[PDB]
Amino acid sequence: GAASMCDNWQATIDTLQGASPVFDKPKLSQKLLEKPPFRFLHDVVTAVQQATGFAPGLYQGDELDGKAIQEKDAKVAYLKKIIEVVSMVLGEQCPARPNKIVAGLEPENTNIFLQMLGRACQKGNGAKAVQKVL
Repeated sequence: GAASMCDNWQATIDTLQGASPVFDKPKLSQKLLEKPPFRFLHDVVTAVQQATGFAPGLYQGDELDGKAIQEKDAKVAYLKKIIEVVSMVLGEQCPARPNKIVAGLEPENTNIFLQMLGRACQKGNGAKAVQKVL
């Protein structure tokens, strides 16, 4: 039912690209949200940052450049940052773990992270959380 995490990519799409979209690009789809590649997740975090100003100053240099992030360790570090900032802004432990994400595992938890990202960027810019995480 409505509590199960099955197909919660539908809630992701409604949270980020519903009636009042957080961002327009990239277009979210069931395909991408069921098996989320790192580059797509980088696109979505970047798109939220660009559309709302969320987490100002969190990233710079190669972290800003999706094609520059190729190493598993770098991917994990990038995700760890935004997950901590979202968690701090909301005061909730995000269930998504960076190593699971990078491996393509628990995609329903990756979707919870994305939904939480959506909720956090509408709560505030997270500027102080960023300075705390850094």
